[PDB]
Amino acid sequence: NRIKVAILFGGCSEEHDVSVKSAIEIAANINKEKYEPLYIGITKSGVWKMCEKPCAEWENENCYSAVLSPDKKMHGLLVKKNHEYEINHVDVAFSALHGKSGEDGSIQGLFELSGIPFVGCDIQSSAICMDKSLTYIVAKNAGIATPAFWVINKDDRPVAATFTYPVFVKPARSGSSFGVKKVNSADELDYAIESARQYDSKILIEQAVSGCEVGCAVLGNSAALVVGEVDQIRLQYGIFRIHQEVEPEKGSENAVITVPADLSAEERGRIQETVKKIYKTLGCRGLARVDMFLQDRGRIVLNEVNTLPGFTSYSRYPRMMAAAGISLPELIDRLIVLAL
Amino acid sequence: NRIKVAILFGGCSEEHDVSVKSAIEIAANINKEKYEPLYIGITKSGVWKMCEKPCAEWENENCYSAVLSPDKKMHGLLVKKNHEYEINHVDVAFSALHGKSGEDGSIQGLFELSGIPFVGCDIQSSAICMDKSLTYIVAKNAGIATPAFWVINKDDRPVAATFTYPVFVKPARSGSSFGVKKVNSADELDYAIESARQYDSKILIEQAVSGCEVGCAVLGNSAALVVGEVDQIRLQYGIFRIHQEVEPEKGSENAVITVPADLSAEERGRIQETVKKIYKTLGCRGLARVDMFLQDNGRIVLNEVNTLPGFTSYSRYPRMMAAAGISLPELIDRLIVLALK
Amino acid sequence: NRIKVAILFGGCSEEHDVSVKSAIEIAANINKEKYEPLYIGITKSGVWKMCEKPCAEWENENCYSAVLSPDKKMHGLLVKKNHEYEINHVDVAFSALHGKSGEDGSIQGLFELSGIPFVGCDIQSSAICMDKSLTYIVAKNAGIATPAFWVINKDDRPVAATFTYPVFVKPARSGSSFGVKKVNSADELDYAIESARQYDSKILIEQAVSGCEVGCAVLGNSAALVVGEVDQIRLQYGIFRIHQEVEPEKGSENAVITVPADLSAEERGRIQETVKKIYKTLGCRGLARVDMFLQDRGRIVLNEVNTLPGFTSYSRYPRMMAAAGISLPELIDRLIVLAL
Amino acid sequence: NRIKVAILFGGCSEEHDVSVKSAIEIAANINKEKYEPLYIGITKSGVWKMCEKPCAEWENENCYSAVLSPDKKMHGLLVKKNHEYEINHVDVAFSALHGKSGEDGSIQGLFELSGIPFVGCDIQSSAICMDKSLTYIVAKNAGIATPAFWVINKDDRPVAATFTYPVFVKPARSGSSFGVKKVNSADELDYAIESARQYDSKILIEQAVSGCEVGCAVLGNSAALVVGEVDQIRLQYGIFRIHQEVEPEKGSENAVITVPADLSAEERGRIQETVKKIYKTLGCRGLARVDMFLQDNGRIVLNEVNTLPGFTSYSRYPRMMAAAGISLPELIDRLIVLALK
Ligand SMILES: Nc1ncnc2c1ncn2[C@@H]1O[C@H](COP(=O)(O)OP(=O)(O)O)[C@@H](O)[C@H]1O
Ligand SMILES: Nc1ncnc2c1ncn2[C@@H]1O[C@H](COP(=O)(O)OP(=O)(O)O)[C@@H](O)[C@H]1O
Ligand SMILES: Nc1ncnc2c1ncn2[C@@H]1O[C@H](COP(=O)(O)OP(=O)(O)O)[C@@H](O)[C@H]1O
Ligand SMILES: Nc1ncnc2c1ncn2[C@@H]1O[C@H](COP(=O)(O)OP(=O)(O)O)[C@@H](O)[C@H]1O
Ligand SMILES: [Mg+2]
Ligand SMILES: [Mg+2]
Ligand SMILES: [Mg+2]
Ligand SMILES: [Mg+2]
Ligand SMILES: [Mg+2]
Ligand SMILES: [Mg+2]
Ligand SMILES: [Mg+2]
Ligand SMILES: [Mg+2]
Repeated sequence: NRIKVAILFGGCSEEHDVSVKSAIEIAANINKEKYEPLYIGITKSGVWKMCEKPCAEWENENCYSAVLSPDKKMHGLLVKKNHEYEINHVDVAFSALHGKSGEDGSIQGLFELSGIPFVGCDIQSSAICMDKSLTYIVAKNAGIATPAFWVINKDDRPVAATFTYPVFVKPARSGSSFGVKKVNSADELDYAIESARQYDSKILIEQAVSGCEVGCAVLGNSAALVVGEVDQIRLQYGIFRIHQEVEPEKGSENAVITVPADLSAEERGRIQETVKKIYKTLGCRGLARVDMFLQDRGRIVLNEVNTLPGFTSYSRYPRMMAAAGISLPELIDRLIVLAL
Repeated sequence: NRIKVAILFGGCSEEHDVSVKSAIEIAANINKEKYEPLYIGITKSGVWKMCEKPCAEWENENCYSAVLSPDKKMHGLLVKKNHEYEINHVDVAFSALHGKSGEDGSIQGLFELSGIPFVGCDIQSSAICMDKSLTYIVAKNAGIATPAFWVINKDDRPVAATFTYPVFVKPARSGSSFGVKKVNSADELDYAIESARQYDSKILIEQAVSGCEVGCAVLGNSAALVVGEVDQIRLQYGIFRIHQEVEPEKGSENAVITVPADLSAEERGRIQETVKKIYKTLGCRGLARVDMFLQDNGRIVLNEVNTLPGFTSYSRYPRMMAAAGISLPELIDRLIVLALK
Repeated sequence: NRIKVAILFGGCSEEHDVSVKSAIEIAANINKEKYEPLYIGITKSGVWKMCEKPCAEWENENCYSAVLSPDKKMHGLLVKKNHEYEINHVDVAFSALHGKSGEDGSIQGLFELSGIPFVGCDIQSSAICMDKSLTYIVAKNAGIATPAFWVINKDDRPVAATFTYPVFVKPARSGSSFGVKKVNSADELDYAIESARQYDSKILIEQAVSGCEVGCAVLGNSAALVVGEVDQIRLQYGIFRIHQEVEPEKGSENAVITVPADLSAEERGRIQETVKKIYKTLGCRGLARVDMFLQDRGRIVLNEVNTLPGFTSYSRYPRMMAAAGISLPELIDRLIVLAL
Repeated sequence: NRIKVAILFGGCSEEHDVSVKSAIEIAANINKEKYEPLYIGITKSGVWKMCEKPCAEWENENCYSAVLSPDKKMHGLLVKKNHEYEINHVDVAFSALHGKSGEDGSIQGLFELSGIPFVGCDIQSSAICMDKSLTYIVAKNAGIATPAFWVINKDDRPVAATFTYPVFVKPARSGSSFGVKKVNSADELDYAIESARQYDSKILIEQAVSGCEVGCAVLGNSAALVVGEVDQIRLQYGIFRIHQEVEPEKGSENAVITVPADLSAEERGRIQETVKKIYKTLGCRGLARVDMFLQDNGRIVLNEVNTLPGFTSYSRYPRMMAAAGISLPELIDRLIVLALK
């Protein structure tokens, strides 16, 4: 008897497509002798459908109305396959949504109502990692260095001449680099601010952090954390934004990612231990990808924490995992077992 | 039409009983000329049902298997009638659940997915106001004083002699004083940790904060805030735990509450302004009740923020609004309108 | 029946005198209705004596040979009051030694053999906090920023022209500022190195950390940490070295200490939480004073951790404690109760 | 005179029995022309006694209530004879205790206080080599590869499925394989955590490291190091746990050890050089046995460092020295002389 895994993807969110790709690789690797996956696509306009498999043409006549119910006795989906909505049991739920709806505690809220065990972070930790400002606040309180930043509310009007350049401008709650800009001088502050506001009514302005990006993929609950190899992004210019590029699977035009990171084993361990505390400080479980800056002084600053990280074929986390000897199938399985 | 309002109540939560009470009031005051209320009760064990009305024994052979769906096109409910689930449209959602599932962003999570407009706080402010230690961290970052506290997680075994008594022990994520206790001596610490551990695997030890409790009912969305009259609780011993008492509608045994509070007009306005700053700093909307301590030194310390406050007939929030001239029919309407904004 | 508290002081150590003063204030505050203190002075040459009370003239005809025994069934002292060594029971041991012999795990080793419960840090955490290098190594591994430093072994010969000034030079294992120097330029590197070597055959050279000194007094075991108010040392020049000054009780000539620190409540909380992790990373218990640097950027660097901190009347820790509402007597009592 | 040497053995430690064995050998090889040995046994329960000699049943109505005192003028022992404690001078101390109290800097702490010269490592290197996780942290900082591991403290409850098997479970601070176990499947994890938890409130989960165990006996103080022949252990299953086996003097059931190891002269020298770097990086002196893993890739990984290695008749350390031409009478003498340096 296969464990019935609802795998949610798509979503009403600008990262919709990254999500569809995350889902296409999960589908292609989960072990189907042990798991019976139910694919729940969420369209961009927020419509829920059960389909056959995730793909770029996932929306099709064969799909049908299927939601996750909040009701604990149903513990499952309400599906319309014939002329009638029927209840189908789910053993466990693995959402692959990214960003809005998916990592911001929203889907976690339904999982919680349903009583259906699920993969990864709970509500409050998804809400804390999603709002970058909220994440710096909890991170500072635990004693984790972070960028200096200013929250720009909807009605605010920062005066540009007051900052020191460069700066980064960005939505408080997006991902995949939607709305992010390196800002080099004052007359571009506004344009950047308005762009970040296409994605959230509240945006942040960060001091630039120097150095390079070092990431750490983490797996587990509180008592025992498994980390993959540390990765490193070096940028020839601009910012990291692989999913915004044309043909991302072909390699980035401005960024080079090395794994393991080209750093001693002492430096890499250090980055991992830092990632573990960030993770514990935020109250994460299951998985998250902890992204950091490694300054030339060698000190580690938090960048952000991505709780439901990309699983695309050119994604950071599965890659960090495979390099530590955990391939995707085994990854998927341990995540599901940790949910159970 | 009238605006269809789904009113959720009960819950898989220890504040279940306070919630049914909260819902009873709301059902008795909402204006049915303007609104068509749809009552969904959730059992203590997570089962959703549409009933005619909130009451002490609301589950009846009348009550509907009925869930609010996360689907945007459905924009409403899946209701079982004739053994088949069908779609019923809803205009706005007003959750009267309290605590677990209700103030911790769980319900808000489903409301967000559904696209139905809903009353009250979003998910992150609900999560931050629900975990008391999260609220202190965020209020502190914004300049609000808070009690000193210690997070005690599930497997911790703190030595009692470490603390300076008295101390308050409590769950991180509960309400209505479930699991709360003033502990005056180390030898009582263990008892209180275990009792709190019934409502959360995580629990707080707090510095006793001196003074009296002054609360403030807040209404509005970002900026335009209305406040009620400040209320004020004096205790003869123990802690405020009115919902836990014998027949609370008849009054408290150890607590007296005054509204407006017996403080100068300038002190009251100052508390209302502190209340306001806490509200914005936490990113609340719709409503909340901001509870504080006024110390002798005149310093205002955050106690906690109750994002979906009780609406029972002896509750603090409706009573503060009412003292400011907004009685329940109206508050309800302001809340729904705010959800519709 | 009073709890019999052996209070050890003095020691074969350059901080001997600070220790005697620490002891004179403990004696003047411990509650004698609850505790029956046994004063064990250790001379500078390492001779053990039981005396009447700690004082600058503690060594006197009335004292007599008294050691702590390693034997668990004795669980006490072997005292020679008459013509014979007799065994006297001890319920608990509070050592007030500082530095060598006392905070370096040495006295903790005897406590451990004896089975007599004792105040504060165990062996490995005293050994780790004592050797500043050892402390930076464990601290880096946990992800705690520290100064950049070089271990100068006995046989090494650093070449001065290679450093960037200023630097601090210091014994790997002393305290009270014995052997410490701010070094401003290269031709003073040696003189400083030789001076630090009067106190340890291994010395360290640290990059200067900018900003000011913020300290945090911590009390407790792992599960629950009580911290006093944060303190701040600002220096008009030179280094902090109050116990090296003439007439220290009269106030320092170069340093001003504020408590609570003149910083927001957010900044102070942050320093406290950082101190808690440093403490947990090092595996401390009972008490320690965690000293940090607060950089103008606002980031917190470790300076050192002092496990058996000064209790003199002008000492940092009791002061941080009293300011948080815990006066010395209550302090002493909770430390002893935590040992028990 | 002969040099008076206090020889401590037994201990309040689970390696108590291995220690008495270690002491038996030493008493049988020390040169009594040069040295006058003074045997202090410590019971399993912490009681100190002077006896005629180390043996399986060394406690006798002959054995002395006798402690090594921390006092510098006494420079030796307080010995009970005629019901009165008296001072006996000692020249040098050689502890043959193993593990708890013996390799964790406890005994070294008393030796430091006493000013008696003593054999072996100081307090901090003993503490760092005793807590395996401490050793990995310090070796790693110095560039030595180490196993990946997880610290599991007393109240932790790790989910087993998290790990990749096989995994090694063990106490942080023990020896002789007490509490160690190769766990090949998650369902065996719990058993192994609990069994390790008998010897330490803190325990380690380690990545299985592949290859064979290659060890190295080190002799000397800072710099001038002598090393024995590299030894090498091949296992047919399970783990090396010779002291735990039936009648180990007769050999192991699952383990074969070869010395010199069956590796090129260049690989052996390289391991000895790695051994040397580990020794200095940890600040050891006197002696230690540095145990490593040689992987197929030829990489050397630290297993652990045994600061006071066993001296039984089937022990690794004496045997490595002996293969290099230094037999026990001599090693003992080199150790004492080093303590006298
Ligand atoms: N403050 C910063 N300092 C340096 N680079 C930054 C900063 N903020 C953003 N970036 C760059 O922009 C990229 C993405 O922004 P990020 O904060 O990670 O948002 P998202 O969740 O959309 O990835 C980072 O990977 C990094 O290259
Ligand atoms: N730290 C504190 N100092 C003083 N009184 C406290 C403190 N914490 C709780 N109390 C008392 O206990 C009551 C209930 O605790 P509270 O923190 O408001 O949690 P909840 O009301 O959500 O259950 C308060 O109303 C007050 O009377
Ligand atoms: N690296 C450093 N950067 C700035 N000041 C330093 C540094 N190291 C030492 N100091 C100064 O010297 C004082 C004492 O040195 P410290 O490392 O604290 O040794 P001790 O244990 O003797 O106090 C500090 O209080 C500080 O003023
Ligand atoms: N991580 C590891 N990888 C491979 N084998 C191990 C590992 N840890 C322990 N072992 C095996 O278990 C034995 C005992 O564990 P060890 O770490 O040497 O502790 P101790 O010997 O102090 O009791 C080793 O000799 C080796 O056979
Ligand atoms: Mg992101
Ligand atoms: Mg990013
Ligand atoms: Mg509450
Ligand atoms: Mg309350
Ligand atoms: Mg010091
Ligand atoms: Mg200092
Ligand atoms: Mg060992
Ligand atoms: Mg071993």
